[PDB]
Amino acid sequence: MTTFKLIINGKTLKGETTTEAVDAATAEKVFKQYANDNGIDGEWTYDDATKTFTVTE
Repeated sequence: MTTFKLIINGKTLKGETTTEAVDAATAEKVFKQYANDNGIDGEWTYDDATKTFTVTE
């Protein structure tokens, strides 16, 4: 599977998290539910250099 990583540049949390998704098509569905729950609706960006969803709120 593709291990994606979501950064936490939000005003409620901070650090890093990982998961197990076949590709960004499923990684965002899991990372989005995580950020959407806490409240990280910053500006999402997917860095292809190392596959890592980067939001910032």
